[PDB]
Amino acid sequence: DAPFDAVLFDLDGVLVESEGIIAQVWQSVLAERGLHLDLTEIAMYFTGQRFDGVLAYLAQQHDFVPPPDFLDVLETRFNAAMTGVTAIEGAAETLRALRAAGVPFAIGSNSERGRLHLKLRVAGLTELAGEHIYDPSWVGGRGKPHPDLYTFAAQQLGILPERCVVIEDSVTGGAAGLAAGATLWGLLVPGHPHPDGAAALSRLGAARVLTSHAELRAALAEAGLLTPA
Ligand SMILES: [Cl-]
Ligand SMILES: [Cl-]
Ligand SMILES: [Cl-]
Ligand SMILES: [Mg+2]
Repeated sequence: DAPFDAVLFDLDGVLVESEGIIAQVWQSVLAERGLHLDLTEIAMYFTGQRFDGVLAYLAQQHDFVPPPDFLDVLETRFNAAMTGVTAIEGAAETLRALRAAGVPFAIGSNSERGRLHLKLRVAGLTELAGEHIYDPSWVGGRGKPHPDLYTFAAQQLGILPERCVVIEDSVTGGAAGLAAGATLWGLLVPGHPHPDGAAALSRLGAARVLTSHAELRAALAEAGLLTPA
């Protein structure tokens, strides 16, 4: 009984750390303008939100309306900041282990193509991540939670999606993996923000919810993909 042929990876929160970096930018730019919010609130409510929706949040929850230069200063600083994206601990080790064992894998991300590649570059993961790196431009813009990216990535590997395991840290991405017919394993490495938590991923239908790359590697071995410690 060997359930999987291949692994499909999310990028943000799973292979690279960028949402923590984004949260810190929000935090410092607001702080400079009077408002001091904690990193957990900013990650929870600012990330992946449209600028006008962040403004609405600030006005409703914090009675706060930012100065005229808010939009210009955040863009400067979100720019300067993408260069500091870093590899999730143990991510390179997982990619290295899968390459050594000849297990096919792909990356699916909603990031614009150049930003996807920039993040793998700055995180030192380009060579490990390989050829199968897919953003929504490959599927006509139909990104997660649509299953399209993962269906396509499986197809590019020549593996049936039902025989893939998807490694994700959000409902948006986990949903895309389940809707493609894959098995979902949530990965929530602590000390980095994720858009959703363990209970939401399990209720969504994650078969398990892992908390480190070391844990992931053990699970992949139980599943017959890697060699057990
Ligand atoms: Cl790493
Ligand atoms: Cl994504
Ligand atoms: Cl991503
Ligand atoms: Mg993610």
